Amino acid sequence: VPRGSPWFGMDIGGTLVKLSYFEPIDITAEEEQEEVESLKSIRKYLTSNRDVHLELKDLTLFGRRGNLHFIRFPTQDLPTFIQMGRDKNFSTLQTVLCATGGGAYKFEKDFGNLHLHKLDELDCLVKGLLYIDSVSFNGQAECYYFANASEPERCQKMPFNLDDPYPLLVVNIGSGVSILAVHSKDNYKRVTGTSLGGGTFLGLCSLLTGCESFEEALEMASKGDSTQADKLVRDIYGGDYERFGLPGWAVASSFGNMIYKEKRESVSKEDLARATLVTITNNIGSVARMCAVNEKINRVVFVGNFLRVNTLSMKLLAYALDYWSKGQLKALFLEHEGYFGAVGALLG
Amino acid sequence: VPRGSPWFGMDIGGTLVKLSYFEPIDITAEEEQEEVESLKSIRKYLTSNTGIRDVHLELKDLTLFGRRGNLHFIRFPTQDLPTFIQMGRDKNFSTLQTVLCATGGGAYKFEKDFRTIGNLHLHKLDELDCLVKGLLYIDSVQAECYYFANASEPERCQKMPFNLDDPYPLLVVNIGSGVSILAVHSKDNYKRVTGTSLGGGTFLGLCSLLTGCESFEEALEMASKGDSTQADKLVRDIYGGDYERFGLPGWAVASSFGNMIYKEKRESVSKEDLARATLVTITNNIGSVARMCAVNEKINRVVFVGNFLRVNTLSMKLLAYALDYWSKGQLKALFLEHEGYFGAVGALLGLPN
Repeated sequence: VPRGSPWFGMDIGGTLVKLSYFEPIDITAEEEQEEVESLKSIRKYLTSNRDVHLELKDLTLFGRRGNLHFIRFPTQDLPTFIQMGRDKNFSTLQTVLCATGGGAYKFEKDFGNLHLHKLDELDCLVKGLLYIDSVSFNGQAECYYFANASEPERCQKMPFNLDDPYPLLVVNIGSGVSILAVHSKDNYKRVTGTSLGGGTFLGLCSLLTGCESFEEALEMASKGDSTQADKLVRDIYGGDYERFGLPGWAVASSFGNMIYKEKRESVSKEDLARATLVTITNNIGSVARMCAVNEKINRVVFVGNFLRVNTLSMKLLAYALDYWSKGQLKALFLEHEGYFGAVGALLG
Repeated sequence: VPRGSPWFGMDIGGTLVKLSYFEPIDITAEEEQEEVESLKSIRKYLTSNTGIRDVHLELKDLTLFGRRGNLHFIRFPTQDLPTFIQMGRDKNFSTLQTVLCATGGGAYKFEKDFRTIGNLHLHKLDELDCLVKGLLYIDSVQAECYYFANASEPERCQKMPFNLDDPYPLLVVNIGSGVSILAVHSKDNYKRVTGTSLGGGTFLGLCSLLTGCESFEEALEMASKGDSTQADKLVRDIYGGDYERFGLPGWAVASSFGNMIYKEKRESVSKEDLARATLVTITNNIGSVARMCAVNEKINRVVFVGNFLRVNTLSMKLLAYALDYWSKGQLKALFLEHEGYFGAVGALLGLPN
């Protein structure tokens, strides 16, 4: 049972803070009632620029019934959150501030007197992810996948039952990629990873197209055709590679056609961006598949800041895993992605 | 045993032809003695503009199909291929009387071109099948196989002979524009287990877009002079040192080209640095795929071949480093001296019998 109150957990990023807080519903003390009213006021102010729809209602946490809320706000407003806490007499924002995230340390610097208790991102991620999945999404599906993944322009989002997720392979895609094998609530480890993640995508896009943000890079990619920069098996064999059954549409060499000056001249920014995304997603799908095989795990879930913009990346990842596993593995995703670190921090 | 004589095999590429031919040592017939003198004249003509390098590749006094002889290796422009065919015919080679069993991406265009000036059936052989047959034969007959000692330090690692007498099982990583990984269990039992599209063509393609270079040789030259850490984001850039919790050295790459998301970094990064980053990204990834395939296939002998390894020792050393890293010192990357001629040798072994 957490000492002070109210109960919340935060994931301080370089730009945004992800905060999860618990709203108790069985209240008998006037002081707790206004504590709940203060939290609502705080939420409304901080979010004054979907998350509301992620609210988990009437769940039992630490023996008490309540609603779990999720909000995100600029790290620029974190000092305000802290002061609101002290002004509204929150004992949890008194002692020391617990939190995860990369902007955590940076923040404690800019910030008066305050002692930060830094928690590990991957540890918080795992704990929170497992917890949310255990309490379900208000009885509905917290986990989903894309049926007919082999057809990205036609696949459909469908729920997936992850009752007993164990064992589980968690592929975390941020600037880079960490892959965790989760055997139980307390048994898991980072089995491997790849340096070809979201940072490589944006990094290469910025140099090849001049884009200025992750949002812009993805937008270009959605409009491009990767097969204009990539050399396909068909470009080599004039169709499928019969001998080893490689289909003609399979990518033979990423950016392979960019070795010809002429091809480089006509290739569009949007094409290079989509080719960059396809190279990254197909490679991640391969690493995940081989790791799943080696770990003997058949449930692969993808999380990370890289999946927070468009569903395009998720669909290409589904397409990739389906391809490398010859349809045996399905790429899984979670509705509360982005808030697991926060939830993990709250549990701790 | 092959039907015709003399025995040779060719790998026909877009611009050059790789040819391997057998020079028998125990001759009793005058006609064969003449075939041997004819081969030497043909070699001299075709190689008169790598020439000295190929000559040094000659394998002396080995045994092929029961006979003692020398295996020769030459390369010559595909433009002179018709002359080679005519020379053989004029010199009475029976191996060129009706069918030619060759491999190589340019084999078909040759069938098209030559069809208009001669009667010779082309029987196309698969590159990968030739690669494996040749590789297994050359390894069977100094040190043909080598690795780099102290591979964890590319700047000081040293090329050392590696005895590969027990070839099976064997994981063959073929790196061309793309990557094919073959698991070889015995002389006639192997299969393509997987691959990656991030190969040689990816390095050249990206390099040409990022640095403006016009060739593989230039791209690799730029890469040799650059520092990838100027473009890549290391684990230290994020944690200000090592990532204790999960034991990730501060020098490990966290995100390839990950520092290029900042204008400040893009302003100061050099073309040489971007080229090296491109090479590092590709070699580290291939090392990872290979190691995972090795573990899953339960094979601890990983050989790297392919045209991507012909213009530089830098790529070989980087792959050795990558495989050493991913296997935490348990696997050593292997290479072969006759690398570029396996396809041609495989074709020779595939002569009609």
